[PDB]
Amino acid sequence: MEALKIALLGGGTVGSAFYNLVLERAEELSAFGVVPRFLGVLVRDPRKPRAIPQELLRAEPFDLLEADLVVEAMGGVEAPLRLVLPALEAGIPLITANKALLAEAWESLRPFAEEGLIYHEASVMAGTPALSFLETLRGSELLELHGILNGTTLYILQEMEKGRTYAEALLEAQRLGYAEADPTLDVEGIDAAHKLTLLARLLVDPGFPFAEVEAQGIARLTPEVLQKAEARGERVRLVASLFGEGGRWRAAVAPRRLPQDHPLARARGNALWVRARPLGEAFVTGPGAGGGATASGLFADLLRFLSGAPGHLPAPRARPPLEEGSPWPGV
Amino acid sequence: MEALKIALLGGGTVGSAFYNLVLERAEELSAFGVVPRFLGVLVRDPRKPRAIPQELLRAEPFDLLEADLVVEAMGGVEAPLRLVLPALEAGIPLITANKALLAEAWESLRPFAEEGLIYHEASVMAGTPALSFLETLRGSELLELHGILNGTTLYILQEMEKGRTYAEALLEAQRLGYAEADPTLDVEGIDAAHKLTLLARLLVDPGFPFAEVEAQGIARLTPEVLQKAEARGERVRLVASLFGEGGRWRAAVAPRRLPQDHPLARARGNALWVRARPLGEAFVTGPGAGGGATASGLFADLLRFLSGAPGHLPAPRARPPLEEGSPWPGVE
Amino acid sequence: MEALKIALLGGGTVGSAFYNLVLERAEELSAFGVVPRFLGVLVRDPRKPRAIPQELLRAEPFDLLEADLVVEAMGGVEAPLRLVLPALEAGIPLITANKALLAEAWESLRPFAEEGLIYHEASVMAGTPALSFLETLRGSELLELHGILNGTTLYILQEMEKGRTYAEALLEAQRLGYAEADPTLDVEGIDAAHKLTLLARLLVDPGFPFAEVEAQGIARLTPEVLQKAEARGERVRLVASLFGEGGRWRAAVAPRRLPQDHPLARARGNALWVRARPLGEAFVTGPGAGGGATASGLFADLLRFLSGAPGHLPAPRARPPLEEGSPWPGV
Amino acid sequence: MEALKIALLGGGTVGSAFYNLVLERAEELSAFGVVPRFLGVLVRDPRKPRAIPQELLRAEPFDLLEADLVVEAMGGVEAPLRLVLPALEAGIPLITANKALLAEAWESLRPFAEEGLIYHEASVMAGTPALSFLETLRGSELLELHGILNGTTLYILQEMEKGRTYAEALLEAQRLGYAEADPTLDVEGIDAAHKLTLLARLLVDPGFPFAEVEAQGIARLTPEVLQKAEARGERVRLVASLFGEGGRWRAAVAPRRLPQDHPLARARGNALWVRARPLGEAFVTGPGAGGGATASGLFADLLRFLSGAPGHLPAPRARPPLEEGSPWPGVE
Ligand code: NA
Ligand code: NA
Ligand code: NA
Ligand code: NA
Repeated sequence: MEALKIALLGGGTVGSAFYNLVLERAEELSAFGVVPRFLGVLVRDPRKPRAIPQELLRAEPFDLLEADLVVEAMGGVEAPLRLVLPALEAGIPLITANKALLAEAWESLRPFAEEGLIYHEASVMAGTPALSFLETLRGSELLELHGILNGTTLYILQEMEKGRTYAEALLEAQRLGYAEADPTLDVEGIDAAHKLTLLARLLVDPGFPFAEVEAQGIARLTPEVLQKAEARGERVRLVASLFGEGGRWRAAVAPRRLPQDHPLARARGNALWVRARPLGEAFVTGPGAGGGATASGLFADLLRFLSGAPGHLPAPRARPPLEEGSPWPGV
Repeated sequence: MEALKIALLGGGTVGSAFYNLVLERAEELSAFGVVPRFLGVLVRDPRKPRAIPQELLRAEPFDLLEADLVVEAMGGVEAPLRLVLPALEAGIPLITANKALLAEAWESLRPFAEEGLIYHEASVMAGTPALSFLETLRGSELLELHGILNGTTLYILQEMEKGRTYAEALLEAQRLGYAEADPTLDVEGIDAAHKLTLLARLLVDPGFPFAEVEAQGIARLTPEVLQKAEARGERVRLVASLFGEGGRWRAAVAPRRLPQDHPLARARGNALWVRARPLGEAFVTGPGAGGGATASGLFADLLRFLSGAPGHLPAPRARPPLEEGSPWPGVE
Repeated sequence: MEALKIALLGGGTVGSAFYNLVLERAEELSAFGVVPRFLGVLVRDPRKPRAIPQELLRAEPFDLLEADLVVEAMGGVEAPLRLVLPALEAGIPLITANKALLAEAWESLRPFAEEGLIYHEASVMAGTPALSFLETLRGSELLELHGILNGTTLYILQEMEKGRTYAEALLEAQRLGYAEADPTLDVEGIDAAHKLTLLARLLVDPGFPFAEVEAQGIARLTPEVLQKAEARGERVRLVASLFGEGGRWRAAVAPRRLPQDHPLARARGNALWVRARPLGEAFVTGPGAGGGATASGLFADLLRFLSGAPGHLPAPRARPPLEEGSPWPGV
Repeated sequence: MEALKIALLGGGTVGSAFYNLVLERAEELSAFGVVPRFLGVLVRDPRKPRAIPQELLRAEPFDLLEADLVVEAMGGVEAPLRLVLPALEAGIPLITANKALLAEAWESLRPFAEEGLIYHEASVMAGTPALSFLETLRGSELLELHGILNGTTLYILQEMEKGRTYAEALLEAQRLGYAEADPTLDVEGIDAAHKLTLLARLLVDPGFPFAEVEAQGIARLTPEVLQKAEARGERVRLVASLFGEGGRWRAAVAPRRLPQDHPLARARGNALWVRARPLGEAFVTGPGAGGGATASGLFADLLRFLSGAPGHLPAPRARPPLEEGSPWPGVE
């Protein structure tokens, strides 16, 4: 039996659910040979009501070099980056839910990802299998990938289908915890674009640049646009696509018209659909946002680490696209 | 005495500061023959402790068309846009602090700005005069404009000079209320870009596109870079610049090496510096973030309206730069 | 028109309701010739969610000597005392809801009360008239005073009559905001004793010592004890009494058996009953706890001050009891 | 493996620390062949953010009689008393931190303490050994006992020495979690009195009455009184004393002038100092407030129970003091 000393960065909805999940499942962890010992939880305001015991909270950065593991679910990019890098340079692994971080600081983070120090299942579709789904898909070669990767924009579209306005639906999405007070990253497709980047790096190109993704959000959509789609036997969804074009991989996020019985259109939750050679057509669905769903992913990654398995590796080298085969209707 | 009927969108840090500031100032408002009456306050979570009466809280959108004013202090672009448009279409003015809305939804909002229906002093440098400052600078032709527009990135650089790390300073900037939980828009220069666009539109080109601003944040900066600048007699700041290059106006946001005695380097707060002909060199400084600071600007605009003055107009035409210019050196 | 600069001490339920009430009624205050300007609000944790704008909060003591008025609704005795004394010595008035303070620090506070610098209607029966009720009763001489002065213990007794247990009722009282997490002062009769002391000082003896009050709380009471009272045509209430005995004033708090149709037994809320010569029998009832009820009292006192009227003065000299006349059944 | 069924009363700072500490230590508990299972957690407000699962929260009292243990960390006396009595009557042990309950409801609780059913290490100096410390000191006859028992009043004096005012220090003591919103019980010496009573009952008189302790708080103290003590080579502390006078044990709480080199004056935390015959002079120090510190004591008691040991017993008889003693000088 050994102690697993954990530094948690972020005590929001994600960080709180992960804290409580770790302790609630400490009986599982002992089967893996450890007892969880949180060193501290970096938070913005330590005197705010929060579902973590108050004495464990830290308003200021603390030394991570004594941790066995860093778990991060902070907002943003540069501050978490600067906090995690000294831990990663010391060979301490990182489990993170921070898709922005990984999408936007990859020049700094790739060498540690290549060494198996970064676990980030929770950074795409929360605790729904997504990174692991693509790790198994690596048996095949990708022909086309389409996902519905953001929870907020799925929620808003579903509600606008029912005749709720954008604003009404957004307010609801904010109360359910899918969206922040400023939902810009969600509703402009940028969160889908960060997640799409990460999918690309795992499966097809370990250098894929976030800046190459072409992203458009849901701003042109209204209940009318959606009802008319429905009349045409279609549903409109914000889709994240990865496909070959003129010999290179291209990534796009945009509203797309789907057949109404397509797996993407029907899905229970966020979804990832792929067509690959020789496997064929495969699909995964589940919750893509929320504290408990995200914490599940972080905890799956902690078990992965405890079992002796390395983190999520980028593709070992860029793969060649097979189909230039390049799909679509936009709205 | 008559009611001045206000619909308020947003009951957070700004919207609550504004609401309580309006109540404080009810005696001042009676000097225009009005009493402030709120039709409703749009908020996300009606359960949260809030210095606004529970009975005025609205968790869902409410009809705006009886208002005399809509005041908006929500986050993001599209939802505020869709909420305000029917009021603007009805000829109801909008008072807003939402620099992103204005920068990014200008195709929709420009016509109403042209009719005097949009008041937005608080969208740049909060209640520090910035838009009014340029309104007065219209008396000259612009040579160049350089501003330190974002509160969070000023604060973080100020702290890093003193030896603090980025993350320490950020966290404090967040506790102070300059930066949100996700401060990406601040620290990547995007907030300064949004503000820069609005200054360009007021002064020199009423169609100036947000997408044309070149923006880069503070992510390459550290206490050691700032300390080496200091030993060279410089200060590094994130600067928003508007200047002529090749006969076209160029807008950029980037870290710049300033002479340490420059007004911009010595700024008490956020700052806007402007050389124009024939005036010369003028400068304004003051707080550029914060609940009260922002509410001061919103309320300045309410008084502007009540006094009979229209909102902030775009430049009446675009025109080319009078002279070729250049910002300070960037950071190597 | 002038500015009224206010320092508020305490931003709890009382301090928050008083802040918001002052601004909501600023149109009234302008009729009194002022505009309210809060200097700052002393709070324990300034980053806690609170119904006061965050920038006005102060985690540390601030200079009061620039205020026109101090309003205090802090817990406890010695800290508020030390905070208010320099303001009182500078001739700045105090409006307070803090019955403990006044009951327990009267050696320090009496000289300022005698000068009309302390307003404390809200310290007894919240914004229900109580101090003002006794100021008018001063036309007569007191024969006997009986009050039901604590909200929590009234609430618990009322609920236990209906068959709710003590603990159940207390938990409820805590959610309604009558009682704190540790309700000891309420349920031991000590809060009634502080309030009774203050009533005594106003009407009968400006030196009345808090330490002379004989207090017993509600610990012997159960739903059974109460149901049996009801069977005897009685109600049991915790009563605060002031009466003459052997030539002196005596004050007691204790459970007492009341006739069920007595005004004290029926009262809508907390209550004060008096029999005085020559007026006769008079009575006042209303809410005795809660943020809005307390804020009402503080604001009544602010209007009192703004109108030019002094604070609540102690009796000018101890009065002689007329009846030694000394009542009771205990339980 | 079997369930150790726990009913927890209180989900605040202590009860939440305790709950999470138990979950942390589930591996340690398996070494006794048990897994911790909570029947319910009694809390005031089930809506508040809390590190305990929502489904275990109980806003109303719940049946305790299936528990193997009741752990209590509520405030006040009567309501906890009425909640725990039926469990004690059923032979279910109580683990508690509630010094007021024990001090003030002893007529009801003494019989159960005599049967080994009450564990209360955390009721004095939190998880710092205090009750176990006296259990071992039973090997001698008590000469005198002097303790610095309250965390808030130690903290405030420590700060006032350094020049802080009372109110500044208090507010920080409250933010640190030593003192509640109303800190009257701490600062008036009543909490130290409650603790002193319990030490007396364990050591010298199982019926010792709380009402016989003479208590006086820190209200006469200021930075200037403490600074004058320091210039005389002294430190002023609030001390809880048990000592013989006139053949009877006397219990007092008051400010005392200590020699600055005395163990009590130099205490790292709250402290308990004891001269006894034939042992000599013994001393224990450690944190005497705080969520984690308190939970450590509660959990120590859980382990004591699980290991087969009974709770803290009162002294088996009363007896008179062996010698006539005296505390330090009070503060002039
Ligand atoms: Na996932
Ligand atoms: Na401005
Ligand atoms: Na009253
Ligand atoms: Na202890």
